[PDB]
Amino acid sequence: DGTEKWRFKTGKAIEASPVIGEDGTIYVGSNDGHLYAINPDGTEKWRFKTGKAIEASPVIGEDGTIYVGSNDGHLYAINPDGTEKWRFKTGKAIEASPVIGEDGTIYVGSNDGHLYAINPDGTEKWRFKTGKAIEASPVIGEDGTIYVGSNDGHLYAINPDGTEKWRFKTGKAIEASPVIGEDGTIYVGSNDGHLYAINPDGTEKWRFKTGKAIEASPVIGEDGTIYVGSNDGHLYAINPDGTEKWRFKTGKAIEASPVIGEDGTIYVGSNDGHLYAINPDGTEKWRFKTGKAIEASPVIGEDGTIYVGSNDGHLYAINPDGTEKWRFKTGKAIEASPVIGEDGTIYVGSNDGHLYAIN
Repeated sequence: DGTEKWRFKTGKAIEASPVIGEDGTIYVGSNDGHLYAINPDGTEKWRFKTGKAIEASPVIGEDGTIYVGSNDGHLYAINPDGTEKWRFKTGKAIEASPVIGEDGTIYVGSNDGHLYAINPDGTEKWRFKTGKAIEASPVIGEDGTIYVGSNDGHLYAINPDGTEKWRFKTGKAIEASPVIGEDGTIYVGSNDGHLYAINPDGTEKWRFKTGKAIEASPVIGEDGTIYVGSNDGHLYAINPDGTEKWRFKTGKAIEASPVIGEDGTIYVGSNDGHLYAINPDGTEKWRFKTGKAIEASPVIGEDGTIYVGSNDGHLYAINPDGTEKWRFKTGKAIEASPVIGEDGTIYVGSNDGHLYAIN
């Protein structure tokens, strides 16, 4: 209903979305360097200290282990009771969340340029060198291939044994994770402005040009359309053959991935401050104005409500017809997408340092 259930103070901005465990514990990292475990009633279950800001969401393993990277260069494995299971050193900040494979191997990139594969027990299975920082999470395909983009401009396909399957060159840094279609095509945007479709064997299927960097991952619709925002301000809908189905203009860069509602409507925030709802045919269904850039993807609740945070400090709940359900004020920009619990509580961190639980 938009009323505050509780808030929880950390010392510094919360940059990434919280994550909810099976028992309802809410886990969130802070720029104060700690991983917090918060009980559903808003009291601290425990905290865990790292040396520098935690930039990305924690990830929970099937056994309840919570993994989190830090700007201090380590990947931490934390037991459900908040004690350290192990910590794994890389040379530089770990910017993105790790991902866990079917055999338990934990993969994560570092600003030291390497993709690390870490065994469940914390020993190194292998590392794979790229030239420059790895800014986004790796993605595991159906045969266990690990795909990761690098600031060296290449998308790498790594075999489970750590050997290179292939690498695909783009001209500029790849900032977001790739996305694999049902037929195995790998889609990835680049700061060179193009969306690339890469065949399973590493050859280019096609490329689609936008004017400016593509900051966020593409999203594939049920009929195979590939949607991607660009810093040129447009949302593009690309057919599986690489031709443009349509483009939709916003005034400013689109920094986050779009999301598709149950009826096919495509929702995207823009740095022009609006949340746009776009019909499958490319026409505007409506737009909703916030005061400042919307930096993260909208989230759709079970009843169709669209939630979005803004740099104006508010969390907005928007009805499917584009009218405001409510808004909720925090003191500073909300950088990451909110997360909805099973009872409908909406959780979101703010640059004011607090994690908010909103009814």
